[PDB]
Amino acid sequence: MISGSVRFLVNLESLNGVESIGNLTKHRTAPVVLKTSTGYLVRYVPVISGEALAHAYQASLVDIAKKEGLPVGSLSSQYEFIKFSTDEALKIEGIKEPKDYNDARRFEVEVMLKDVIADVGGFMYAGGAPVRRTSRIKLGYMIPALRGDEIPAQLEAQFHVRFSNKPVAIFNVEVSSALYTFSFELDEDLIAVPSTFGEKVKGEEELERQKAKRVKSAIKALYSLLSGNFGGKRSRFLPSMKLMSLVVTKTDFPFMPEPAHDDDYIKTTIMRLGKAKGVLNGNLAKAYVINNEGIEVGEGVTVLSTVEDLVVKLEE
Amino acid sequence: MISGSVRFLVNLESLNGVESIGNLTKHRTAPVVLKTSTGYLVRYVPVISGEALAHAYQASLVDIAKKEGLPVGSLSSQYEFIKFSTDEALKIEGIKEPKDYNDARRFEVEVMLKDVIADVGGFMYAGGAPVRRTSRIKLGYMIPALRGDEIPAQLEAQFHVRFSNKPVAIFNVEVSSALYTFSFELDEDLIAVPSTFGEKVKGEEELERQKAKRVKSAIKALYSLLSGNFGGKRSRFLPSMKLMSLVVTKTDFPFMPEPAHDDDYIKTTIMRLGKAKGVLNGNLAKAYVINNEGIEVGEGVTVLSTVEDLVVKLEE
Amino acid sequence: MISGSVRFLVNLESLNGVESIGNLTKHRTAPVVLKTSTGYLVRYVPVISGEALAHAYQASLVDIAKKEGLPVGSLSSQYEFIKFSTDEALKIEGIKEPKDYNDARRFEVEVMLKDVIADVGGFMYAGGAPVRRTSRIKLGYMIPALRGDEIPAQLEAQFHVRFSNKPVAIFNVEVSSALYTFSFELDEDLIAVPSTFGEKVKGEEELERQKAKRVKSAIKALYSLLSGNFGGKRSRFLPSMKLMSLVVTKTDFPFMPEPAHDDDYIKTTIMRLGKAKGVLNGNLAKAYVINNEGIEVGEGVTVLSTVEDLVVKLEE
DNA sequence: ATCTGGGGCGGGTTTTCCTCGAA
RNA sequence: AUUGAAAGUUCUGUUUCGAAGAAAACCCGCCUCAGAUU
Repeated sequence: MISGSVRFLVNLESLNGVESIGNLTKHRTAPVVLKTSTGYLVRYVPVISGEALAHAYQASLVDIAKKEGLPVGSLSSQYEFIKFSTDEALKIEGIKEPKDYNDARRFEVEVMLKDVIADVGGFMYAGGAPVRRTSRIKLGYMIPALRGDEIPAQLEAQFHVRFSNKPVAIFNVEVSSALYTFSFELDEDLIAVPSTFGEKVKGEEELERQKAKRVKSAIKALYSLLSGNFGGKRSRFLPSMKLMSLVVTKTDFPFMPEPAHDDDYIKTTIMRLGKAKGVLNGNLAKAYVINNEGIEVGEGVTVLSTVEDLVVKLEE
Repeated sequence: MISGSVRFLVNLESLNGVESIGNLTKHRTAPVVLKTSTGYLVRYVPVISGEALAHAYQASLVDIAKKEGLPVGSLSSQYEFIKFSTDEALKIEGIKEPKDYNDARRFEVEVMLKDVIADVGGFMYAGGAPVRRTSRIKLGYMIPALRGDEIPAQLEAQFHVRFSNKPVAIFNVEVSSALYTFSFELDEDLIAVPSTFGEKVKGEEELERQKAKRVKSAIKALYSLLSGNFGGKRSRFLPSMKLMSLVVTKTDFPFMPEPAHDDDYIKTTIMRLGKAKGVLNGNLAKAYVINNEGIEVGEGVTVLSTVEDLVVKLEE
Repeated sequence: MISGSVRFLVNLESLNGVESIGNLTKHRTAPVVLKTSTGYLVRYVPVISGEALAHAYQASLVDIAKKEGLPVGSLSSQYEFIKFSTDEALKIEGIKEPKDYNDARRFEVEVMLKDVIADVGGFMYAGGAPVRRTSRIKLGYMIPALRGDEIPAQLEAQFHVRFSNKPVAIFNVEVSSALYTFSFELDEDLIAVPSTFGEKVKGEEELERQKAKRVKSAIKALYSLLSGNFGGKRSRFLPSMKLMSLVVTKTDFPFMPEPAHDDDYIKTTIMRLGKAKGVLNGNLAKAYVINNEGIEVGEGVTVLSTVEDLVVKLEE
C-alpha cells in the first residue's frame, strides 16, 4: 500500500466547471467548515472534482499499457471509460454475459484479461447477474488549505470578446487561484487478483504471469498526477503549477497520513508511522519526503529532490 | 468497561447514503431538536448511520483475528455478516439447530468456538428455541455538534457527467462538511463468557484458554474506528478527516461520559467520574484525554499525543 | 417521601417499540390534548412506557443488592421479574402457598425475606388466598414538554440493508428526537414493613435488622433512572442524552410537585411546598434543584451541580 | 468617451435485494 | 334528604436480540475590447 499527501500551488486557473448561467461559465465551489480563534465558520471555496483526476490517471495508464504491450480493451482504446457498464459495451467488446452467480467468476476473469483498465480501476455490470469490482486507487476532491484564519484562495470573473466585421460575441469566464492540496491511496497487493469468490478457472495463470508488469505499469502511472498533467480547458487557460511539499509512505497495513492543512504534518505522520507498525504488527514501513518550502521534517527519513526519483524508488 | 466520546472534523465527503430519486444521490439526514437563545427548534441535519461503524469495526476484527490465529467462521471469512441467524447459515457452517431450552448453552458455546465475530459482536438465532447474545460493543449515530444557535454543517449537490463519443450520462451527488461527534461503549468483562443460564458443558475450558487473546484483539480493533476508516464511496470521494478532541474512560461500573456538544465536556466528565466512583463504590476509574482545540481540561489527568498511544495503554 | 420531576433532551433515539408492519419497526405513540392560544388541539406524540423505566430500575436494584449482601430471589437473579405470580415461580423458589386468610400474613413475610425486589416493587399472587402488595416506587410515561403551541418532537423513518453476495434483506426503523419529561415518587417510610394486617410472626426482627441497608440501596438505585440508562436498541442506536432541569422534594406528608411542562415549574412548586408545610402540620420539608438551562428559580434554594451530589445528600 | 456585440449543442442514470421468531 | 340511605374492578409485567445503498463515470471542444485624440 502506497499512500501520500501533496501540496500544489496554482495561479490564474480554471480546471473545472459546473454549468453556465446566461453567458457566464461557472467554476466549481463547495462549502467547508473552518476553525478560527472565534470559533467555527462556514465558507464557500473553489474546488476541483475527484473525477477530473481519475480520468487523467486512467488515460496515462492506457497510454503506458499500450506502449509496453499489455492488453487494452476496445472501447477503452479510445478514451471512453464506460468499461463494461451496459450490454452494448459487452456486445462491442465481444464478451458473453454471466449466466448465473456460479459462473460469475468466469466472466470477471475474461473481462479482467481483455482490458487492463477494468482491472486496476474496477467496474460494475448490471444485469440479471450483477458483478462488481471496487477500484484499486482512491482519490478525493482538491481543496485549498484550511489553515489559519484566512483561506488563501480567490475567485473572480473575466470578460472576453469574439472579434467580427459584421456585428449583429461576449462571454464571461471564471478564474481562480489557490494553494491546493490532496491525498491519494493505491494498494498494489491486490492488482491482477480476482475479487470474486469461487473455484479456480483457466486463464488465471496468465494473470499470475502478468502481475509484475501490471503492478509496474500502475505504479508508473502515478507520475501523471504527481507531475501536474490533468484538468480541462488547458488550451487557452494553461495554469502555472508548482510543487511545495509531498509525503509518501509504503507499508503493509492500512494507514493514512495527515492532511496537508497544517504546516506541521510531515512530522506527525512520521512519528505515527512507527507506533502504528508496532501496534498492528507490521513488517515494512518506509516514508519519502519532498520539501521545498522549508518546514519541519523530522529525522530518519529520506529526502529526495524531484518527483521522478520517487517513482524509481517505488518501482525498485 | 471502556467508554468514550470523540469529536471529528470532516470536509467534502459523502459517507452514508439512502434511496435515490431521479438522477440524484441522497445523503442520510435526520431531525434534531436544538436549544437556542430564544427557545427550542427543530432542524434537519446530515447524519452517518450507526451500522456503517459496526461493519467497519467487525471487518477490522475479522482481519486481525484471522491474522492472529483465532477461529473465524466460513461466511464471515467473506464479509457477509448474516451470522448464524437463518437456517442456511447453519447448514453451510455445519451446526445442528437446538432442540429444547436445555440445549441452548451447547449451541451458544459451539457457535462461539467457531466465530470470534459471533462472540464480540453478539448474534441472534430465531426458531423453536430462540437464542440471543447482546453485543459487547455499542455505537450510535454520528451527529454534528449541537452547540449554540448555528449548527456547523452544510449539505450541497454537485454535477457530474459521463463523457462519450456517440451522444444519445449525467448524475448529481450530495456532498457535506461538518464537525462530527459520537460516543462509543465496550465491555471486556463479558467476552468469552456464555450468556444463557444452564449447566457447564464441555469445551468451555478452551473458551477460558483463549479469553486473553480475544480481549486483546477486540481492544485492538477500535483503532480502525478511531483512525477514520469507514463509510462508503471512498474510491472517488476520499474525505479529509482530523481529530479535535477525545475522552476515554476505563471503569468497573456503569458510566457514560458527557456528549461532545458543549465546549467543556472534558472537565465536566472528569468531575463527574471523580464522584461516581465513591457513589457506587468501585475500585478502578481511569481517564485519558486528547486535546487539539485547546478547550478546558482540568488538572492531574493524562495527556496523550495520538490514538496509537491510547490503544497501547489500554492494551497494557 | 421523595418526589421529583425531571427534564431530558434526547436526539436520534429509539428506546421503545411496538408491533411492526412489513419491514418497518415502529415507535410508540399516544394522543395528547394541548391547550393553544386558539383552543384545545389533539396531537399524536411519541411516548415511552413506564414499565421500561421500572424494569431498568429493578435491574439496577438487583445488581446493587447482590453486590452489597442482601438476599435476592432465585429467578430474579437472572433478570426475569415474574416475582411470585404463578405457581411455577413458587415451586422454583421453594415456598408454600397460603391456606386461608389467617395465614396470609406469614406468606408475605417469607417472600419479603427472600427477595429485595418483591419488597421494593411489590407483587401479586392470584389464587385461593390473594396476597396483594402495592409497589413502593411509582412511575409514568415520558411525554415531551407541552410548552407553547409548537411541541418539540419529531419522528422519522430510516432505511437499512443487509449486505450479501448472492441476493435472493431491507428494513426500515423509526428514529425520534424530542425534549422529554417525567415525574417519579418513592416513599421510603414503608420499605421493609409488612403491608398486610394480622398478628405478629417470627422473622420480622430480621426484617427490622436490615431496614437501613434496604432503604439505602433503594435510594442508590435511582442513580440509574437519573443518569439515563433504560430502554432498548442501545447496541446500534446509542442515544445522546443530557440533563437540563430537575426538582426533588423530601417531605413527611403527601406531595406531588408540578409537571415539568412550563418554563416556570420550579418557583411554583417551591412556593406550593412552603405553604403546604404550614397547612398540613408537617415537620420536615426540603427541596433540591438542578438547573442547567438558566431559567428562573427563586430565592432560598439549594443548587446542585450534578446528580452524584443529589444522591449523596439524599442518602445522608 | 463617443459602438457594438451580451452564446450557441449532445447528453437530465442502470441492478440487487422490500424481514426473519418466540411468545 | 327522593326505591332514597351504605361501597374503588384493585394489586403484579421491557417488544428484546442482529444487519455497510455498495460498486462504475471529465462539463468540454472555438473566440482579442479593438480601433482617433497635446
